[PDB]
Amino acid sequence: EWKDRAETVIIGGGCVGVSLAYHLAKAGMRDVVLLEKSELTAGSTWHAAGLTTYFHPGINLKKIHYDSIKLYERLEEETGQVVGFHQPGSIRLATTPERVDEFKYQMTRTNWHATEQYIIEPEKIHELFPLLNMDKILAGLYNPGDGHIDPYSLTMALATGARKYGALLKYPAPVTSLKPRPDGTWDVETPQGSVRANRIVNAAGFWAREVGKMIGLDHPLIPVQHQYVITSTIPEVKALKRELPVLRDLEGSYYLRQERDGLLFGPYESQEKMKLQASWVAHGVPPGFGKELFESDLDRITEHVEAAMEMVPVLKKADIINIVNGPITYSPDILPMVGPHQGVRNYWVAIGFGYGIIHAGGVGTYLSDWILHGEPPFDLIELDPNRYGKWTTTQYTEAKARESYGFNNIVGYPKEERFAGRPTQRVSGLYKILESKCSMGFHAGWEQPHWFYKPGQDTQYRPSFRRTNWFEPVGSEYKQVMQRVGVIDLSPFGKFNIKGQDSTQLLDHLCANVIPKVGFTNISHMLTPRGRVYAELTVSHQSPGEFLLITGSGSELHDLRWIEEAAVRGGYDVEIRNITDELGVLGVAGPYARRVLQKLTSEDLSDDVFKFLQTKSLKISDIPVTAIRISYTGELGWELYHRREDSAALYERIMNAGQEEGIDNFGTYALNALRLEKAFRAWGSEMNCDTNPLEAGLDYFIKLNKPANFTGKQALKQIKAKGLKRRLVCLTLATDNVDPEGNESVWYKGKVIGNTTSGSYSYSIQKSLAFAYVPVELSEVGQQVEVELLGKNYPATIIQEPLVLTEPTRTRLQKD
Ligand SMILES: *Cc1cc2c(cc1C)nc1c(=O)[nH]c(=O)nc-1n2C[C@H](O)[C@H](O)[C@H](O)COP(=O)(O)OP(=O)(O)OC[C@H]1O[C@@H](n2cnc3c(N)ncnc32)[C@H](O)[C@@H]1O
Ligand SMILES: Nc1nc2c(c(=O)[nH]1)N[C@@H](CNc1ccc(C(=O)N[C@@H](CCC(=O)O)C(=O)O)cc1)CN2
Repeated sequence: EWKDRAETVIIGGGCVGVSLAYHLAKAGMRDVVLLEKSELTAGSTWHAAGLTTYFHPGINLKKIHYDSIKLYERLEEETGQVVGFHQPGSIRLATTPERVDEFKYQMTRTNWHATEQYIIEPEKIHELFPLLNMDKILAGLYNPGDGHIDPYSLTMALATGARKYGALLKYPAPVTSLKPRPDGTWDVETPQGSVRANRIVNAAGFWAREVGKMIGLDHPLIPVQHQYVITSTIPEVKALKRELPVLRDLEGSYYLRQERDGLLFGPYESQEKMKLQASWVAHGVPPGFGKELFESDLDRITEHVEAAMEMVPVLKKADIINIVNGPITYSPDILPMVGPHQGVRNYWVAIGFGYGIIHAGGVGTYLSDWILHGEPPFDLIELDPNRYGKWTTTQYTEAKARESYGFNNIVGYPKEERFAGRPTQRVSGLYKILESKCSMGFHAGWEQPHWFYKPGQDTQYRPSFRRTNWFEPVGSEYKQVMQRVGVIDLSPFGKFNIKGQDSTQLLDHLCANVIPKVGFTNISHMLTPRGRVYAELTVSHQSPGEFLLITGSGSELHDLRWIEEAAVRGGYDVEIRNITDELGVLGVAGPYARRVLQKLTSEDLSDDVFKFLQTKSLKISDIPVTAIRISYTGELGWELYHRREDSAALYERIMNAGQEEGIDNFGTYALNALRLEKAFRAWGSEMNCDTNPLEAGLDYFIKLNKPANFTGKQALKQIKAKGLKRRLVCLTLATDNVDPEGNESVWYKGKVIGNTTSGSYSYSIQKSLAFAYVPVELSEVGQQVEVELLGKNYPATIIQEPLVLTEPTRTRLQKD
């Protein structure tokens, strides 16, 4: 049994590779072929503790956990094969009041999902885990119906399923080489023979980086070491009739579960103490590594062993049977890379799983859907393989992975900041100047100003679930923009140059707005065939046939990949250049923006010559610039596109020329306060692959009646005719000392009916603003709802948008 032709080749037979093979086969894909080096489970999969919880600290990753567990419950019936899925429930423990607040944070984030999750009192915790030291226990975060599974049995069951639905699993059959073909397909080489695949999928665990390099890519992955300790039989544990639920001791930084009639616990030790396989990056994985472990090192986890011994006293007397030290393939931010890869044809990845056992199931069905449908079934850009780039070096990867390990169980605050591996090489000379004058935020390698320091006010990273040290400074920056004139570093924007004969036709088919006339810029959306908002851009028509597309920092390669695929798919004759790192951008915005800038250029910046949304090349003080009259602040302003090496000089000259006007800096936190007042939607919060543009309120940018048949046009017609079920609305609410940031539950009459997507304090009205999705019948202006913030429901009112009109809209009523 050998197939030389395959629809999809999956490289790697860990839980992830097998799960995917199963889903694709079951979903009806013919000639699915999986190639495994040695045997199924030979990588990290066989050694794992097998914890599978409904809990995730994120958002749509809850779906992945949800689908995994639901699958795992049904595999034994479906395949006729046991999986040893224990489901006593999981409890994360709170021993400080700040950790109780974290649970409240996580509850409002979880109440608008199907995932079942509660905060429980000590009494209840003690009932479920009677061997727990209750001295310090304040609360538990409890997910009933989950637990842990046997990684081997799971993978074996998934393999029988895959085989039952038509998949072919070959091993030993290592992939030794990979050659792309001009038609976009692949020749795959193994010792057993050649497969010509329409697409290939990397699922090769801690060999994923090596497989990537067969096709000239560098996957930012480093294998880390992780240990758990298995205890001998304990009388008090054997005596119990029901299994103990899975714990996490957050302050002690270890997970703990029942294993037979003993216990099993695995620490996440300090980032200073953890160990990883730097040698395996430099030299690759030792060949003949497989089905094997590293030497135990109890000494480096002692601090956490002791915290466990005191928290579960019974450990004190138990003996240790075994210690499992093995490798996990980490990416820098601890999350995997799951999706199709930019800059090559028909290569997909499902790699770098810190938590592969829990993610395998959901990721299989997710990737299957994306592969079969040409768009993801829900948004998981947080796992986009191309959120990383050239900046994500081996040195950055190593240091960030180390930090992500040691940070496994720290308190997760909103607006969290991490400093390992920073700054990357992805900076301009402007970084040296402004680093001491603000809190720099991390954005795909860039250092971007969040908020600026004020004399006689605390500057330090001071994270909180409530308002903190940046609150008043952000208010001043807000004033700065409304009253005077602010300067902001917008350099992180993804920037693409499109030209060639079919430039216009390509864009007209990609985007749902009309293509602007030369000299003009407009806001435009790339929709998926289902009519989901894959991206929000601005399109500048700079010279005939030649365009500049701008998108958010987090959307750079994500968007480029989509655009490049449409170009190749439709045989479009174009040249596409990623110029993200060649150019810097400065936003100058506020009433005195024209005044200040005019001083520095012979170009006429009067409202007469330079209309809103025009784009023009000029010089700002002998520095060449492409200036667009636009601002996501909604106030009068320009964005100044220039060479990266000119950012420092340009900035200097602008701040100098704005002396009179009391020019100053502003950052992204303030920007968010401004755009929200103007009712501007942000991609990733108000819309993404989970939303169509009509429910999100982007009607103004969607031209259904333009001749060209743009992607998603028909789905939109059909959606509109059917009538909307929900609508994005803008909410106001008085709060004590906490602002919505998005992802919070919206309640009405004792039931959750929707969620906030983003938020901010509005300094103009002295109330919190938020965007939220609610059912159409409750989307009327004036409607009262409640927003759940940090354990309290605050009443909220839907308001007429926008709260504040944009400067161009204000200027237009002056005449009228
Ligand atoms: C070490 C560890 C990991 C772990 C854990 C406890 C320990 C001590 N506890 C976990 C837990 O409680 N919950 C959880 O979700 N995960 C846990 N882990 C991590 C888990 O083991 C990994 O995340 C997961 O196993 C990764 O699975 P994946 O399918 O992504 O990768 P793999 O199992 O390593 O499989 C890779 C396979 O690919 C084959 N391979 C390699 N190169 C090739 C080529 N060239 N051609 C074909 N096949 C190839 C390997 O042989 C391997 O089988
Ligand atoms: N370059 C540029 N491109 C961008 C952003 C930017 O920050 N600047 N930011 C991202 C966010 N999206 C928008 C959305 C709307 C506007 C905007 O300005 N809206 C005006 C004008 C719309 C119109 O009438 O054409 C309004 O009043 O609604 C700006 C960026 C995407 N690309």
